[PDB]
Amino acid sequence: GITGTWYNQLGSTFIVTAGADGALTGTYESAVGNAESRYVLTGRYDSAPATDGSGTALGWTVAWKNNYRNAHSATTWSGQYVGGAEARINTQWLLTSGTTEANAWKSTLVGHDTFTKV
Amino acid sequence: AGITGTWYNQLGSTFIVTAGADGALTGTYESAVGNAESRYVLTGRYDSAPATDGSGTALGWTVAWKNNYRNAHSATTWSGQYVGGAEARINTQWLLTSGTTEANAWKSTLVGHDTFTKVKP
Amino acid sequence: GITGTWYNQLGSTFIVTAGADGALTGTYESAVGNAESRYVLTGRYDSAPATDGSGTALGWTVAWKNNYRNAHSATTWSGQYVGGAEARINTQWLLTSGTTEANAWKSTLVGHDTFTKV
Amino acid sequence: AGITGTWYNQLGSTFIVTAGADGALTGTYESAVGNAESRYVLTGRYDSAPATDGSGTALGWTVAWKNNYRNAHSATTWSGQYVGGAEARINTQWLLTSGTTEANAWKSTLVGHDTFTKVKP
Ligand SMILES: O=C(O)CCC[C@@H]1SC[C@@H]2NC(=O)N[C@@H]21
Ligand SMILES: O=C(O)CCC[C@@H]1SC[C@@H]2NC(=O)N[C@@H]21
Ligand SMILES: O=C(O)CCC[C@@H]1SC[C@@H]2NC(=O)N[C@@H]21
Ligand SMILES: O=C(O)CCC[C@@H]1SC[C@@H]2NC(=O)N[C@@H]21
Repeated sequence: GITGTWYNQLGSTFIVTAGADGALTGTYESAVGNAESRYVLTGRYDSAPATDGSGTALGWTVAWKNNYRNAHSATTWSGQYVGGAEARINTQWLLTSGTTEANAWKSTLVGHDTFTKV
Repeated sequence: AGITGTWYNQLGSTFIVTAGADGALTGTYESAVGNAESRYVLTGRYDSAPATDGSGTALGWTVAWKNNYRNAHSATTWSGQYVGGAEARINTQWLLTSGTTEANAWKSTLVGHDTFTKVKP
Repeated sequence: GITGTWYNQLGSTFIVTAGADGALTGTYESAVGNAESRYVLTGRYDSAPATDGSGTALGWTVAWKNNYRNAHSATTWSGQYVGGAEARINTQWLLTSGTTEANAWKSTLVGHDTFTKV
Repeated sequence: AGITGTWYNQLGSTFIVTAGADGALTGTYESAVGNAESRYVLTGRYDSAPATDGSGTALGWTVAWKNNYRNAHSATTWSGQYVGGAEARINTQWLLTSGTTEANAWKSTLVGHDTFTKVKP
């Protein structure tokens, strides 16, 4: 279910492969920010979720550096997968930028992305 | 190189990591607190080409709390930066999400911050 | 514009009064959690926003204690007001619970609420 | 009572506050960093009836960065707890939102954490 191509409210493209062992692998393409084309991503997820109606926790990282640019920063998405007729992945993220110790106080942005397969 | 090694945070948790030349991070994490025991696999990414100034190196990693002994049905992601030198440090802020029913979703995510100190290998 | 009765995706009721000086005052009633009836709230907002198309930053707090219960915790909402045909207040919150120093690591929840007048 | 007084965080910022018996917090804040100068009004709320155990006192306050000298078109909210005793502390986590256009909304909110130390009044 998790495996596939997903899109968030901003129009970004998330392409993941979920291994049976609990690994997440794929590429991420952002529709906004100091970025172009695809970026490697790696993460983990609960490969044995609860039997009740709970979602399956997951999380991945993306360092914003590839062959075209280096924004000198990383983003981590933490959230949960909810299956069904209209599957979705609701997350919250932390975008940290490399900074001098003097600007460390304003180095981390926080947001929330919702991904669907549409 | 700098990032690679054994680190510990203020909680007494252990962070063993290796930085690949492609910007990949792999290793194991051991939490001193929470519903967890033994080692859990971790995977992340970092800026393999930081600015040559006094800036830190942005990085991040995830850890799904499930191994061959326990499953907490949750995942934590650490987002922060590495700061080298004599006293190398990794200052991070994290998000720990628990799997929940639709009704309890609003209280599924905890937020915190850990500071890691590296041990002379 | 900010003044009025708002509702979030959870069904909670937010009733605010925005003073000309930049003060926020009102009551908050949550549809979920260890809470019942109304709770006092106080906050601040930019009473002189930018002339471009920017939203107006705002933020308020609610200690979860009233005549009926005391959940021993506080919530702060930080976000921005966007006027127009369909006004809304998009926010992100931090819910801190009073805890022993040993549980301090898991004392703060983080989320995001969207309020509309519907 | 405990909370009331002058406090400072690791950045060198000043936090003057008074705790009302109704659970209200009022005072002024002075930031050591950012687009700010002089004092800004603050308002918050706290648990005026904490648990008699070793628990902390939950509290929170907002500060819109606008006074008679500057307007940064932003607001910060601090959420945390007070911990009394010999060395009283206020450990918090904050959210600073900037007013932005619809297009830049995604990068409107910064997240951090401040620790406040009280000064013997
Ligand atoms: O400036 C950069 O480094 C690019 C930031 C991209 C960010 S990550 C969180 C948000 N979600 C998304 O799909 N794109 C933006
Ligand atoms: O899932 C659980 O119950 C274990 C949570 C462990 C958490 S992750 C953030 C925090 N840092 C750490 O070293 N340990 C705790
Ligand atoms: O258990 C409690 O203290 C009540 C928590 C209520 C929380 S505040 C963030 C979320 N938004 C809302 O409208 N209700 C919930
Ligand atoms: O709006 C601005 O540019 C000023 C931001 C000041 C921020 S609020 C969180 C942080 N703590 C503090 O004492 N100062 C900074």
